[PDB]
Amino acid sequence: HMLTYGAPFNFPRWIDEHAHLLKPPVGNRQVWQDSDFIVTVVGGPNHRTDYHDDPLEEFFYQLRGNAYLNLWVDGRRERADLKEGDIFLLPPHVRHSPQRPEAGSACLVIERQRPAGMLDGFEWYCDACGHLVHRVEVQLKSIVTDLPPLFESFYASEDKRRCPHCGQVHPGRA
Amino acid sequence: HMLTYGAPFNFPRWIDEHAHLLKPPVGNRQVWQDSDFIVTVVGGPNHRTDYHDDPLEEFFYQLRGNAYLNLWVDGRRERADLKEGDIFLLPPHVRHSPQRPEAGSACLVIERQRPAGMLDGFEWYCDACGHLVHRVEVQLKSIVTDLPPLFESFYASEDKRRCPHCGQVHPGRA
Ligand SMILES: N=C(C(=O)O)/C(=C\C=C/O)C(=O)O
Ligand SMILES: N=C(C(=O)O)/C(=C\C=C/O)C(=O)O
Ligand SMILES: [Fe+2]
Ligand SMILES: [Fe+2]
Ligand SMILES: [Fe+2]
Ligand SMILES: [Fe+2]
Repeated sequence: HMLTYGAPFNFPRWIDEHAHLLKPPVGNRQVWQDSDFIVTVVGGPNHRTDYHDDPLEEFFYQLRGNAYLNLWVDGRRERADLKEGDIFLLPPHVRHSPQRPEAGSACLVIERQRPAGMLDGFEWYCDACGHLVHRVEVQLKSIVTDLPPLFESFYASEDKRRCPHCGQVHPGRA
Repeated sequence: HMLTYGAPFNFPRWIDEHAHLLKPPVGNRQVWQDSDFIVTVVGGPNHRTDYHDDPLEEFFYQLRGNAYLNLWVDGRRERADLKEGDIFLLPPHVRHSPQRPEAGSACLVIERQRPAGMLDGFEWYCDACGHLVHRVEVQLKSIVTDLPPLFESFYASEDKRRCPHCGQVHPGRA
């Protein structure tokens, strides 16, 4: 019986201290390692084109600045704003694409470790017809070791970007 | 695919609005119902004598005011302060007794639904010899429907309060 994750510590100060990691190139920072609760602060600017299909819930608390989530709810493209001060609970499998335009912003995001055999999805959809263009499923163990080469190989492949329904080649990075 | 838990909403304002529930007699308020993430704000004043043995992690973010956790770490009685602004990740099964002396305080506490057969513990220890006095295990489904009658029946029973090791009868409520 030990405090495997250390003592309590001041959160605004920790965010301040890691501001240089809460901006490009990265923009993520996991707070504690090897815990069941995956607790992360997400900065900005970042925009992305992928949608996440998380088989478990995600919790958001927009501490500083504003962000928004592009979503598919009920087959329609829908946007949930994370204004500063907002909290939000995302149910499993709602496809979501976080957009974080502001520098200096910071969002508490809490998730759980996925059990073996429970897989995450990353999807791109066609700007033109809305059809699914590409999905990869991954056994997520480390958000920053598993995810870059996924996105990267979608961007690298016109065939992965080619819409099966209208032939439009998804743009890729932006 | 729907936002089963609604849209994002301003958290400081929600805390303000429910301040009358974040004070005795209760002092708890779960944010969303029937979710895997059990997300709750805990107010004050509250003191309590029981220790919780949670088979899963708990996450704390002391948003307003100050609190502390009485703990058993490594067999010794240890205190972790939750100063305002502190966050903290508690590993499974560390016994903890939250003390919340300040009125107006507010602590984000996040836990997961326990699977069937994974049981919570509530323990009292002897002021005089430190030995365990009483433990109840419960299949926790609702923090406010399962817990009061537990504590209440410990307070009601001198035999449950009687230390098996030194005979001292635990004081009960305070
Ligand atoms: N919602 C997520 C996620 O990846 O699951 C996130 C980015 C990474 C860290 O949580 C974000 O930008 O909000
Ligand atoms: N740590 C808990 C818990 O019961 O598990 C809590 C009280 C109730 C709601 O979380 C608290 O006062 O901090
Ligand atoms: Fe996600
Ligand atoms: Fe298309
Ligand atoms: Fe607890
Ligand atoms: Fe005793």
